[PDB]
Amino acid sequence: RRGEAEAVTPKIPYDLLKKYIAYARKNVHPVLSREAMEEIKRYYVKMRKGLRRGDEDGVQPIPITARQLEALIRLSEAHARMRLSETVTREDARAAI
Amino acid sequence: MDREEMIARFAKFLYINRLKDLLTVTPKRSLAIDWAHLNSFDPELADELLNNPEEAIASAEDAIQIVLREPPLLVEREFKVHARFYNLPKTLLVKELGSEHINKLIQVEGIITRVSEVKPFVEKAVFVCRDCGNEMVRLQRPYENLVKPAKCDACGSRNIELDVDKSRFLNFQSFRLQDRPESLKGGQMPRFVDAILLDDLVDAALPGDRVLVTGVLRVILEQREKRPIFKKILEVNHIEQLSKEIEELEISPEDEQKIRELAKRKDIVDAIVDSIAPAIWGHRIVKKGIALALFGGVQRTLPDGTKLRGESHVLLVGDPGVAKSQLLRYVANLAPRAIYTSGKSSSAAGLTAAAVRDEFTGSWVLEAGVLVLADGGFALIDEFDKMSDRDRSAIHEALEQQTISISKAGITATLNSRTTVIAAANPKFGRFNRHKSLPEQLDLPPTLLSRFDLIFLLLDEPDEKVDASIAEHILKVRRGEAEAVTPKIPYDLLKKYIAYARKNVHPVLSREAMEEIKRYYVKMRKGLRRGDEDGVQPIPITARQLEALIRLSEAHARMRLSETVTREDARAAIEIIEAMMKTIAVDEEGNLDVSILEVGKSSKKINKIEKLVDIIKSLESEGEFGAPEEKVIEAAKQAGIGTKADIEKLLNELKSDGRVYEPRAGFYRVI
Repeated sequence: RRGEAEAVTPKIPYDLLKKYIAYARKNVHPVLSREAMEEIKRYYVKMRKGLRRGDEDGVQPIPITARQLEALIRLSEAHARMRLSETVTREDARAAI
Repeated sequence: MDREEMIARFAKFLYINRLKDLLTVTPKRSLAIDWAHLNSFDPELADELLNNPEEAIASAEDAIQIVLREPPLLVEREFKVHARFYNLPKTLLVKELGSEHINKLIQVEGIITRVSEVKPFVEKAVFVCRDCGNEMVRLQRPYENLVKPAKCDACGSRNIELDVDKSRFLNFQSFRLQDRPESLKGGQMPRFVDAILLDDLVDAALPGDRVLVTGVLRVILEQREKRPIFKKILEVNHIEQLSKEIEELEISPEDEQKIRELAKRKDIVDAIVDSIAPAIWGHRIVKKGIALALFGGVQRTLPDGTKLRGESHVLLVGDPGVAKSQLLRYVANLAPRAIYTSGKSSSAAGLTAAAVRDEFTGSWVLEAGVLVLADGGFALIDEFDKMSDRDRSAIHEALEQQTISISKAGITATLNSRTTVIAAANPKFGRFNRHKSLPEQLDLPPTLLSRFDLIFLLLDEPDEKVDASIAEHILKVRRGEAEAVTPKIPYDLLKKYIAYARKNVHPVLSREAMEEIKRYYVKMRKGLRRGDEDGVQPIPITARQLEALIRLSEAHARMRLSETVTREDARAAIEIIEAMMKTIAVDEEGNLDVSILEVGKSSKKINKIEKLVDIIKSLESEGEFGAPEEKVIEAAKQAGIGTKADIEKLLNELKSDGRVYEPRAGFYRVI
């Protein structure tokens, strides 16, 4: 309310980030790598070894399913789109975990 | 224009033996003039017939009457014979039909969905009046309304009435033509055109039958603002059936050598299973049964009065939350004449046929459902448990007798339902339970479940085992790489492969395959152990399942383009049946056909003697309301029926059907 620049002015301008969104979706596209898919294998099997049977009661829904995996690899390419590095990595997929 | 010139050109054109054979028969009142003979005589006469269709048809009306009164050919009784055009140069479709073809002669292919009954109709309506001898002539259309003079033309006596003596009366029948499902790609909706049938065109075909019509696209109700010419009318001139090869697929002789090359190719059975839906990983037993349902067996005909079916209906029960429809969507892209619908098909007829009310005419109109339009093909239905009450009654006749018999006021039909049904029904609960039977977790009736040949339990992985680990690696390749989602046989080539086998290949069982099926049947029937007395006895295998084993054996020989069924096709069909009979239709260790009655035989032996000890305590009357519920459960635990749980769960299904009701808390009596 008082108008300090440290609490109001961001790091990059709003017009620069608005051009950063439309430009990143056109040219660069994240593709899957070998080291990034291995990190998703350790997270998926850990969430449903016994925690699958513990969560459901026979008719209760599963915490993580094949449709839930589509929500993870979409966020894996989402974290790499902010970097625009065109490849996903193990630390990039870990940010999606 | 040139209406008088078209009379002299049609008189010179009027082939002669067809007109000479027309006068010998009395009910036939129409000559079928081909368009190729019209183009050879005068192409400008055929060009004028298209732009002005009404005056050129009427020019064909009177010119055939001069030929009927010719000095070579003279008949004293000269009835107005209609002219019929056989094959127009352009064959239109319903989806490509537009407003340019109004008042234009067109040839539209399609399939009948709606039908109406025979009803009279006045063509030339003359009107007489009382207290005056004046008359007036008025012509009317079946789509147009009956016109009425408000007053008389002579004096205006306000006594205008229709006289039926001098009026010309014709027959009327309105049907609806929709797009064919084999010519409609997925993602498109079929359009509808409401047509009419006049005096000779009445009762030309049935609903669910594909016809090729040639007619003048008339129009009606051109209100200025009240209504924007919403109604269109195809005044059908000549009708025929387009099932003449045109309906068949476009199988090329270059591709026919590629089809026979797949038969010589090793592991073609393994190649077809991998080609059918390679995007979804796993379910190879389900993929084999779907491939065995995509092909069929030979429909053998018996002189006793029935016909052996060759359709292998497969219902995919599965689980809610697993894919369950990508197998339905890829097969509907692959199977010929496939109509991918849901359980709620958003129609008044549904999956079966029904008689509905028409908005164009107040008469009753019979609508053909999904199981009628897909005749000779496939009807892939999703959410099969949520199905209508009228559809639940006619689903038994449509899957055994392949007919849908619906009776209405003046409407009676026996429309054929020879459709291989690949259905999918979600369970009513949250997930499938292995400790309960299959029809106890399904909304379908028990008699409907026995109609299907193969049932597959598409259950997810119960733990994070090695099956779930390699299911992850294929999905990363599918989404991120898209390199192992291509099939060994492409979709257009495999679609030509299935239709070539179902049309040409008709295998026959051999003596080695007959010995393998007979040995497996007597081995399973001898496996029953007589462990129960004074009750209903379990049966290991029903002879209805023996007919399903023959249909799966002939589909395996049709899968690799073989004209004979060896014992390898028999042993493959037994292993699919034995894998099917172990997941579903299984009492505790006895593989019992529980599908025929929705309950086990041990469950019937439990429930019958539970009501028996409920009856003998009701006459003894230990409680005030006969037999107490507390007294009947401790004697059941004494007799060995079970604990306090399973008898309590046995009595709620007793009052739901009316076997053993409960008067109050702690009391239970039988009816």
